Amino acid sequence: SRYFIEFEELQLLGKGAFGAVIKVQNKLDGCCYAVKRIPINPASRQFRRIKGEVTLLSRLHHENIVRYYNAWIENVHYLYIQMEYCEASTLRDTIDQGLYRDTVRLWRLFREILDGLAYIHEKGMIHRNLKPVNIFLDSDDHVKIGDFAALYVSPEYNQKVDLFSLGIIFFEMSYHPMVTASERIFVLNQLRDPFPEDFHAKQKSVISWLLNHDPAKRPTATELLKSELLP
Ligand SMILES: Cn1c(Nc2ccc(C(F)(F)F)cc2)nc2cc(Oc3cc(NC(=O)C4CC4)ncn3)ccc21
Repeated sequence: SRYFIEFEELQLLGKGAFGAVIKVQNKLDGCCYAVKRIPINPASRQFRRIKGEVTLLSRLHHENIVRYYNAWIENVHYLYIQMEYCEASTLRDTIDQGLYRDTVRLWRLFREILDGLAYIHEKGMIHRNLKPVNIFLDSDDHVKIGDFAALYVSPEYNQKVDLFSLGIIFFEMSYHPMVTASERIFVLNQLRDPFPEDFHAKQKSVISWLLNHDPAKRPTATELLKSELLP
């Protein structure tokens, strides 16, 4: 319907149970967007659940959160969510391209993830799914948090599970690309406990704080910005 008429599909960005995310181009305004396509039944319990994401995103306005544009339902079957398309890399790709050498950049991008966490936490939300493929960089190199592997998830509920994820993400941002999985799995599992040898005093302090098993002993996003471990 509307989607096949008004847009041209460009690239599949992601595929799962959640449905699909497709990079599209609006034929009229000529811009690129990131559109989430979710299968749906009208007037259902699961419908009212997923529409919740739409009413959430339509009220987020932060420079470090993926902009919302529109949401609609087509033939019964499908819910489409139209969001800004961030042109540059995923944080994932940015990290693997040697982000770790670029410390002034690395601390800006961290502080930008934190500003995005604090905003959505102040609005009552929990992300639940923060990880490097769900963080985006725009054409000015600014962080934008989105959402469409067990190693980003808190052992344990509450908002501080996002700050555990962030601790894993920030370690990866601060360290060299781990090209093999078995290296990733080893180094990351040894941040969960009661750190690799080629490790950065202030980086280390921040991560240890965020990787506390007990969420009560982790900081809030606003706590950490106000902490003097950043500059
Ligand atoms: C509907 N929807 C959501 N939901 C959502 C939920 C919660 C929050 C929270 F922060 F508040 F929790 C934020 C957003 N996230 C989406 C991300 C989407 O994909 C992209 C892709 C790109 N670019 C690239 O992939 C190029 C190739 C590297 N840029 C922006 N968005 C598409 C739809 C999304």
